[PDB]
Amino acid sequence: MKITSSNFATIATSENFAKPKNHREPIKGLFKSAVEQFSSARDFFKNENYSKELAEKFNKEAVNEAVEKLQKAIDLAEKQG
Amino acid sequence: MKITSSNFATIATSENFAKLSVLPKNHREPIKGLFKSAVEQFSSARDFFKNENYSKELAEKFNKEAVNEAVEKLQKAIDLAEKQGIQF
Amino acid sequence: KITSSNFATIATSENFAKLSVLPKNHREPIKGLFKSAVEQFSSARDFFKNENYSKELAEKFNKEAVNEAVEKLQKAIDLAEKQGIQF
Amino acid sequence: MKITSSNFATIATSENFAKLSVLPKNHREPIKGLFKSAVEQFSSARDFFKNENYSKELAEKFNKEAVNEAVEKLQKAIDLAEKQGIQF
Repeated sequence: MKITSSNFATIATSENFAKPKNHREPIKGLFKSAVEQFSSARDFFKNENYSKELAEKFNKEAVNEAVEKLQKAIDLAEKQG
Repeated sequence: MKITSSNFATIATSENFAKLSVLPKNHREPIKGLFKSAVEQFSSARDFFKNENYSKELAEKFNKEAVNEAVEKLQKAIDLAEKQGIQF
Repeated sequence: KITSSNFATIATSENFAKLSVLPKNHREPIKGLFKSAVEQFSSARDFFKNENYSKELAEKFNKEAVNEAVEKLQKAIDLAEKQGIQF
Repeated sequence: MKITSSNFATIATSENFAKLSVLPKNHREPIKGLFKSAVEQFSSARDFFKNENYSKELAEKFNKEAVNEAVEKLQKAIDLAEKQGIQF
């Protein structure tokens, strides 16, 4: 399953999150950390100390990190089923 | 509304969390913190039944006490958001 | 023998704490009576500070609430002593 | 004045409760009532330890949580009295 900024909110779901410890706990933390970073990225547009250009640049770059993380977490869960 | 263990999960959803994002800062941030803390405490409480170092009675006791605390926090989050006009 | 003069000497936190060793059927009733007597005594003079009560009525209420609190404390102490509490 | 569990018994005194009598009428009994309620809640907070029907662990949790609430009550009472000019 590919992961983009646009499908992130429909793959990084509560249903998918609930779906072995040495794979459980890292992948969980990864999935979650992607959730917290994605949400803080969206809040850059609320920061009135950021220019429009800086907030867009930071948003895209942080969102990518949460996307690449979720891509990695899904890929690892899929190698383990 | 009255939060209970039975209706917690129908209310502590990602979509109702996102409803919070329209609020101002001194409201949005504490309400979101309480909401998120409740959700995460409720979820760790589910994990107790998978802890094989817990007896059946200790896991059930722990799960009830943690869910009760999580329910408290969600009730406060909902009450504070509704005072600000949020409709869940 | 409880009187209005010795009430404050006897109705102490220390004496109230002794009641915690009472068995349950006696404990909450005697604790409740002791505490109620203390609240009633302590608040007896409050009508003096209420501008809507004459001072003469305030003094009457003071003495009558005090008298009732003294009887209440006497009952609580007597019942506790019957269960072996030493004051 | 900042109330804590460690200084509660030092501030919640009969001499400080006595200062409340010079309070104006609409503030006096409300603030005295909060003050007395805090003192009662603090003072009885350890009652569950003497109660054979409560686990010692539950009694300790109830002790701390009753104390924390009593501290907040007293703090409110002191703050409201100070706003009316009471010097403790």
